[PDB]
Parts: sequence; C-alpha cells; structure tokens
Amino acid sequence: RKYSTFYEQRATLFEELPVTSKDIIFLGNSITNGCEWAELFQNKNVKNRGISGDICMGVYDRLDPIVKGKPAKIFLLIGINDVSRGTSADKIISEISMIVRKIKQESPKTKLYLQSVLPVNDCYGMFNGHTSRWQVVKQINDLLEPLAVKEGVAYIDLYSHFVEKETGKMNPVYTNDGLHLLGKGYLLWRDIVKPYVD
Amino acid sequence: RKYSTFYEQRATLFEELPVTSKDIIFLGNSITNGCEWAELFQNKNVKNRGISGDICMGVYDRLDPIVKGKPAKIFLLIGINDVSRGTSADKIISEISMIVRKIKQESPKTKLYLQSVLPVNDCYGMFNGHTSRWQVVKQINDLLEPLAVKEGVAYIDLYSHFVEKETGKMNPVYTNDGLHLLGKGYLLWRDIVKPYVD
Repeated sequence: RKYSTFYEQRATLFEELPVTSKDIIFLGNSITNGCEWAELFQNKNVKNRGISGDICMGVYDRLDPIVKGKPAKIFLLIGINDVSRGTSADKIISEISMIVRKIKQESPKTKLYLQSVLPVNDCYGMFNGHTSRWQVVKQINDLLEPLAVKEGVAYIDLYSHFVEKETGKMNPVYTNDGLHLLGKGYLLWRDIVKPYVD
Repeated sequence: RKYSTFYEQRATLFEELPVTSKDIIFLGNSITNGCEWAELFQNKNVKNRGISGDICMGVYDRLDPIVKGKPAKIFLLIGINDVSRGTSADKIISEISMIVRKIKQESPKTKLYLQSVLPVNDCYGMFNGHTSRWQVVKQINDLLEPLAVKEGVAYIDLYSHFVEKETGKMNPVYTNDGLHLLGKGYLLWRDIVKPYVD
C-alpha cells in the first residue's frame, strides 16, 4: 500500500517534468531517491528519477516519460528490493536486461551506465529481508558486468569501494541501517562516478 | 526507528551540500521531500530540504547548515506530523515561532515564507493519525497567518486552493492517500507560489 501509493505520487510527478537531450538521469530505488543529485554534482542537468521501494519491473513500467526525452545519460541502480522479495539473481538479471533493451531501442543515442548493486549489512538489525541475503549482491554483480559488455553498455563498480573485504558486507561507516547511505556515502559515490558525468 | 534513521541520512547529506546567498530553500516534511523543486521551477537555485516524517522540532534542530549560508528565500511547510502525534495547534504555533525567530536572528536578509498547512482527507482510509484530525489544520492556519504578520514574514495560502469548501478536507483529485500530493497537486502548488520565486 505505502510503496504503491508513493510510486504513483512520484511517477505522476515524473510525467509532468520534461526530460531533454541534455539531461543526466539517476534512475533507481530508495538509494537513488535519497540524494539531491543536481546539488551533489553542481550540474543543472542531473535529475532524480528514484522511487523508494522500487523494483525492476517498477522501473521498466515507468520508462516512457524518460526515454521519450532521449536523455544524454542514464545511471541505473536497481535490484535490492527484488532480492528482499526472494527473487533469484537469474531472474533479476533477466529483468535488468529487459530494461537495457528497451532504453537502447527507444533512445539509441542515450549512454546507459549499469551500476553494481551495493552491499548491505545486517549489523544494525534492520531491513532483515534485505540484509539477511547479503550474499546475493555479489551473485548479481557477477552476472551484471558480463551483461553490460554483452549489451555494449558501461558497468560501474561501486561495490568494491563500499564493501568490507573481510566480511562481504557494507562498511558500517557509510550507513546507519545497513542498506541506505549517510551523507559521506553519497560523497564517495560522487567521487567514483564524477568522471562519467563530465 | 525508520524516521530517525532516514532523518539522519538526509540531515547528514544536507550538511555536505553548501547553501549560498542565491538559494531558494523548500523546507519541510514528506510533502516538501516528495517534489523535484528545481525541475518544477526550472531554476537551478531552488533546493529541496524536505525530510519525510519531519516535525517542527526536527526542522528547528537542523537549521544550522541552512541559515549559515544566508539563503535568499525559505519556503516553510511543517506541522502535520505534529498533528498526527496529538500535539495541539497552540504548541505547534509556538514551535513554528521558534523556527521563525531563529532564522531572522541568524540570517536577517533571508525572506521567509510561511505556507499554510495543507488539508487532509480520510476518504482513502490511510494515515489515520493524520486524517482523523483534519479539523486541526484550519485551527493552525487561523493562528499561523497572524503569527506571520506579527513577525513580519509572508503567509502563503495554499489551503484555500486544495481544500473542498463543502467538506473542509483536501480535494481527492490532488491525492491518492489523503495526505500526499499527486503530480497535478504539485503543479497547482507551482502556480500559486511561482510569483514569489521570481
């Protein structure tokens, strides 16, 4: 109920806001939703198309008001809420490939950047549906990078910078719940992807 | 737990993003948080300082990284989550006046715009703590406008445009849950406040 009403609130607002060929789109779930992307990059062309709670088919169904504008770049980060529903990495990758093919077909000039699913951590005892499945994150990214080269789009490895090598979980310094990012976490993200924005 | 962790996520990100003297700040709770304000006004200087779930003392405690930058304008809309906690309109107005005095003292050049609390509607059966108290919204705005003239700041009447005269509740066309706004609801909001932004 809460996800579906909030999804409709954001999606109908996105239909009222025009995308143009100069735009850089950050597309994803709550981890994308939570940032002021245009402020983070001091770039009037960076736009937030994140929706808290979103899943792969959720993004796919709302692509039209985005690809219609033929944006310059799209940065996609999606999948963790499908994990928390018990969906397998195989099925998640096939849904992500559906998203990739649609964007290429409807806006072939758009540069698409596939971002690694971020690690999670169960240390704070929250989002147990998500954090209890922290092993699935690597399974997804192991398939996601080959999908990127197979489809001729870019793969960006955020995972390696956020993960704790010794544990495979997200470094607690970047989060206060095991899933979402503190301000410092978005600063690190900015440092990794800034070259692809300019 | 969810509000407090999300509050910290947004507040720490706001501490990393500089405010400047040219900035227009939209400050409030989920109804402010939910919009892409810079896109809505096609104005690179409009910035989103909304936090879903926020309350009056919540805004007050995070004023420093905002007033420090001495922004040009601040649009404040806050109070409905205090209503849902059972707090009286008297106490809410005294907490809003605390917020007004702090901004005037720390950034006396900032123009402050106090926006009427929006009406709610119980017709969809959600946010019952909020929507069952729909009468308190008018009690707040009846005190809020005198507070604005007494303190020498502006009062903006959004309420009159969103309310259903015959019921006193929000017109269902603008919402799908009785509390938050659909895309059309933000378009109306844009039409009312656009003169104060340019």
